[PDB]
Amino acid sequence: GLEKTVKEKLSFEGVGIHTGEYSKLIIHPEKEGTGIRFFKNGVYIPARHEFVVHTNHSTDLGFKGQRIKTVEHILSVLHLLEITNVTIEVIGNEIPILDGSGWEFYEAIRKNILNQNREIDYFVVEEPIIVEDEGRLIKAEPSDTLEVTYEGEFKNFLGRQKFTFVEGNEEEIVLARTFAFDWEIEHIKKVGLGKGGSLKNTLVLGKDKVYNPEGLRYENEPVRHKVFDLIGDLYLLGSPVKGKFYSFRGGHSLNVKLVKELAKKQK
Amino acid sequence: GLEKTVKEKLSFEGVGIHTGEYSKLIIHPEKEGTGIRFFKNGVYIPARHEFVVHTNHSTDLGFKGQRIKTVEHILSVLHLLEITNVTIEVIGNEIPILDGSGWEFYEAIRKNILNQNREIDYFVVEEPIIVEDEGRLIKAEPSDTLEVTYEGEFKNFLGRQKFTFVEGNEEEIVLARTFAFDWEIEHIKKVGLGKGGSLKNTLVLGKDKVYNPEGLRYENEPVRHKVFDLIGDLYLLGSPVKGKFYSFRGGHSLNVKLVKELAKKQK
Ligand SMILES: O=c1ccn([C@@H]2O[C@H](COP(=O)(O)OP(=O)(O)O)[C@@H](O)[C@H]2O)c(=O)[nH]1
Ligand SMILES: O=c1ccn([C@@H]2O[C@H](COP(=O)(O)OP(=O)(O)O)[C@@H](O)[C@H]2O)c(=O)[nH]1
Ligand SMILES: CCCCCCCCCCCCCCCC(=O)O
Ligand SMILES: CCCCCCCCCCCCCCCC(=O)O
Ligand SMILES: [Zn+2]
Ligand SMILES: [Zn+2]
Ligand SMILES: [Zn+2]
Ligand SMILES: [Zn+2]
Ligand SMILES: [Zn+2]
Ligand SMILES: [Zn+2]
Ligand SMILES: [Zn+2]
Ligand SMILES: [Zn+2]
Ligand SMILES: [Zn+2]
Repeated sequence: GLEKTVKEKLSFEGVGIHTGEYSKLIIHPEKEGTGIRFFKNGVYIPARHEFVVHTNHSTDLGFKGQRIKTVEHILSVLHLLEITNVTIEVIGNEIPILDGSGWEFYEAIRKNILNQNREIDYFVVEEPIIVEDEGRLIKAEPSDTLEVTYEGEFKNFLGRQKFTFVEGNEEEIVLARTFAFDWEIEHIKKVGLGKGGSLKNTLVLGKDKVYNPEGLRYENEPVRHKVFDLIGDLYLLGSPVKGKFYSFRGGHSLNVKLVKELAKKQK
Repeated sequence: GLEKTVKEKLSFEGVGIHTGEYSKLIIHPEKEGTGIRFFKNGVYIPARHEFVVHTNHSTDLGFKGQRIKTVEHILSVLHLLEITNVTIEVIGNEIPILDGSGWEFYEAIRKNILNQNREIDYFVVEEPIIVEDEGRLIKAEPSDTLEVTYEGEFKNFLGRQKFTFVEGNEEEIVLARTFAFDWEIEHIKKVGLGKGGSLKNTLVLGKDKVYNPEGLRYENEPVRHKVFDLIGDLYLLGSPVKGKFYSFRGGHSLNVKLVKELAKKQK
């Protein structure tokens, strides 16, 4: 595919799920070879793994004293639409969470794609690889297309579910929202996070209940979201990815570990 | 024969003979039933006659405001190798002319053919047909194989030459370059074309001289090229062709006229 950027500036604003603070984004067009990067207080933070600074409950990037929290959803949408050249100006310390999914980003960006004059230089998984961490495990192997499968094992009604994304099924994961269990809310809050969470941007699940009045968008909405999160984390490789991934109970922390592993293998 | 596509992306770049502009192609694999089509600025332009928009000095395709010039050489090579399913991404407004023949295309694609699971549904000439135009004439009649004969009558040393291609002799026409007579250079340039022509991609012939220091690749290189051009134009029928063709002084304009004639006869 050809490198892409946006036709014109696109902006989004709202509260950040973790900081509880208001913030805004302005996605700026860029020319071939630029890549995806953020801009905050006069500092450019490339959307690459070398700049990750936190992976608990979100993926945060930082550089020269400037940090930006929760870049996973905007990067996932960008990865899925294959937007390769843009500068994401950030007014705040975190990306707006919006409704908790990538729907708003997806719809806006989708109808503003501008093809450019350069073939995408995809990051291609050359050989099989596995990363583990106390039960959690992610596996990557060669593939002509981006295929991501996530298998979750929850200690609640969700039980054991798995979902597979394949190129062309973008619309099946871009509406899946971020979720949290009532029993982990005190922790998240205690550790300085989740200050902006609500039933309006987060799916709260109990041992056998769903607090959101609207319920689940899909019976397996949670693993679809995990797939969504992983697509965004994979974009930290620097360019659109081509490979087959299988994540069992993975999180941002393991996703990033896998990313640095693939990167290390100068792939 | 079975439908074919390429094993992996193949790319070519260089100047376009007419625009003088730089451009690049990326031939992408496609699955059974796809067909041959171009991709430019988010628009798919099928390699079919309905999309022809210009036939003077090259065959150009267009759709939804997106145009691509000089598709004859890449389509001819594709037709000859029987590549039936690919998307030709185009970065520019014209296919790179390269050395003026189909050699580079032929060599690369040839060693990257991927047979697929479907029998080719060839376009078969069912009944005799003739198209004329002030001296020029093309005749088509049934045949189990693709046989193309071109007879040229030049007002220079070339005189009257004819060449016949038959399945299996692909390598005899894929090196024949595009040619031009010095007395027509001012015209071509005057009408906005030929901006990228040079002795490096075009064979320039005089009333009795050959400007290229390397000379002709064959004493009848020009009619071999015409045969080459006609093979490419015939592919605009939508699928590999089976028929016996005889062209006397034909050009892209008449080739296309014949194509639309055969197509009209819902053949
Ligand atoms: O197979 C799985 C995958 C995730 N989770 C839970 O999903 C919630 C989300 O947090 P996680 O540890 O996955 O980190 P994140 O993706 O937010 O970085 C946590 O409470 C996990 O224990 C689970 O129970 N089973
Ligand atoms: O039997 C022939 C066939 C072609 N030509 C010349 O070949 C050159 C190529 O131009 P053409 O009209 O064939 O255009 P094209 O095939 O590029 O559409 C022109 O100068 C023609 O007059 C010729 O002299 N005798
Ligand atoms: C489980 C993984 C992570 C992402 C963090 C989700 C945000 C946690 C915030 C808890 C939301 C609680 C909903 C009620 C808030 C309110 O009524 O103000
Ligand atoms: C008839 C169809 C074709 C288009 C061919 C492109 C024309 C450009 C030719 C190259 C120009 C070379 C200039 C030098 C002239 C000379 O040495 O006589
Ligand atoms: Zn491409
Ligand atoms: Zn924590
Ligand atoms: Zn979490
Ligand atoms: Zn997250
Ligand atoms: Zn998320
Ligand atoms: Zn003309
Ligand atoms: Zn011509
Ligand atoms: Zn031509
Ligand atoms: Zn030609």
